[PDB]
Amino acid sequence: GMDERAQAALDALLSAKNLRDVCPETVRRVFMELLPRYRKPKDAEKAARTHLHQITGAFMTADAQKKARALLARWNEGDESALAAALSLHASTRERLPGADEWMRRVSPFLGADARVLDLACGLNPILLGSMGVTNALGMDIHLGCVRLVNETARARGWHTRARACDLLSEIPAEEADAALLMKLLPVLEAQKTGRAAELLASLRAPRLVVTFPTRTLGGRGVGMEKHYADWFERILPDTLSVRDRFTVSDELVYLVERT
Amino acid sequence: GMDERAQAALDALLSAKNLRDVCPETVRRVFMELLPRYRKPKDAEKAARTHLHQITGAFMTADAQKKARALLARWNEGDESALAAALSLHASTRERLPGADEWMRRVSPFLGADARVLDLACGLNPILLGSMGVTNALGMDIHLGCVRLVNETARARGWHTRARACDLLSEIPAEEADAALLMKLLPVLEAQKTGRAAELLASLRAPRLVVTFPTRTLGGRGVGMEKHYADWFERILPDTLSVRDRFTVSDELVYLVERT
Ligand SMILES: Nc1ncnc2c1ncn2[C@@H]1O[C@H](CSCC[C@H](N)C(=O)O)[C@@H](O)[C@H]1O
Ligand SMILES: Nc1ncnc2c1ncn2[C@@H]1O[C@H](CSCC[C@H](N)C(=O)O)[C@@H](O)[C@H]1O
Repeated sequence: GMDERAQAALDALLSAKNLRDVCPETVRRVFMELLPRYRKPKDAEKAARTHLHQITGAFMTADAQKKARALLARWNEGDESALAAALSLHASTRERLPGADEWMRRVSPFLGADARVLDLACGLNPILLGSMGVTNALGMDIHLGCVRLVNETARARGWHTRARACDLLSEIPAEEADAALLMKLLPVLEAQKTGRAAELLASLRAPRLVVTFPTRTLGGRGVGMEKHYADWFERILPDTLSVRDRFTVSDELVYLVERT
Repeated sequence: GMDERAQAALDALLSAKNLRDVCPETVRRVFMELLPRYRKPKDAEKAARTHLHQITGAFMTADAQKKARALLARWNEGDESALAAALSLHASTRERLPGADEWMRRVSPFLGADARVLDLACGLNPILLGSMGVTNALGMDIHLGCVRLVNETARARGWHTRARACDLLSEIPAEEADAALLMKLLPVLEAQKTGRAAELLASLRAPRLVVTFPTRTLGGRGVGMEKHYADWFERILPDTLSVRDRFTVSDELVYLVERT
């Protein structure tokens, strides 16, 4: 069985306001992976909180989610167009908003007309996509707040797009699709389990993949993250896959990848 | 002069709740660096918001700051010891809490007894330090919320420690000290201006430096960030400085650096 003081620490994690919208099985998995590394379960709890913030919490806060909820409601009015204002509330979509036009111009012909699109670790990106005519996507994420907002917005707009819970460390999505998006995802997945990026890429049942990385440059060249991600990606990419194209849009390094 | 629509976009940034505690000169500098790269000043505004979130906002939210305020008040009662609970509210200090004992055991003999310590881009770290007997530090940061909390806590505890506003892209701190801490700082500084890390290290007026990097590992080895930071650091380190020691504590790669 489980130690009682360990369960109290896990309980503090599971009842935390900040984690209320993370998949509980993910919270538990992270904590149990860390629990054998600290003598004090309260130290495992702090370590799990940090881990969970790094992999999902930092992109969107708890009350910015209710704020995003109310903004997207004003967008379906068709007056406000605070659609930009809502998508600005998740760190990964706000990063993409200023280059979104360039991004769709350069990526959408790869996806194909009316493609069935899987958006893996989707955050709020399926709302951005859907606004730009890509309305047949299936998002998935461990952040049930993201999932909920996507489904609500899609049903209100008449999109076929939907989202569902998914922890990519314990599930390789089995859906069929024309394309899958792995945007700003592989580094944080590989941080959670060595080899997991290559295992995911080799097993997805979509012939075209869009894989992207953040270039954490902000006017200076930084420590060279873009080249480091590129080298790593080219080294782990399964031999069954081939890069069709590479380019950088608004501090996002984008790869168009084809199944050979 | 400045374009009026550009100033309206800057004004939206300067009046934003999320930025209310960032140094205004820093907000303006970031926006003016980006303003010549977008045709629409509202796109420069979104880009500046993203930049500013990456360099300072993501570590601590706006209301977690009032929460930290109320927790630290209960700690000076000497009953609650929610000191751990407050320091858990800034991402960089919560990362360090579980290894803090190991961290002080391994770093403090380098600082020296009753050292005068500069804490550059200090976040809430001077409160963590001060609790552990390092009570003569001068923190500095662009986050005036951090600065305010540090000064309030220090005066209530009787510490000599203080903090002040400082933008490390436009100022090389001129203070004299026994040691300076550059913790989880050089990558984000170098992302803002190429060469700025080496210029800062070569000009600080302290004979001992503690320089640290996040190892963004979470159970998997990720893309190899630790080795990448190590290689970069060894390449940019000014020849007037020498690494005395290196070790990793709680996903922080730590260098003890001596002026030769
Ligand atoms: N193990 C995991 N399984 C599923 N999603 C995960 C995950 N680890 C992190 N995530 C999700 O990965 C996302 C990283 S931010 C990238 C979001 C989106 N692809 C975009 O580019 O806009 C977060 O939404 C987080 O919830
Ligand atoms: N140009 C700049 N000048 C001063 N501080 C900066 C800065 N860019 C980012 N920062 C600060 O750098 C910090 C990075 S988080 C690291 C905080 C602290 N050293 C610790 O390890 O706990 C944030 O507090 C942010 O406010």
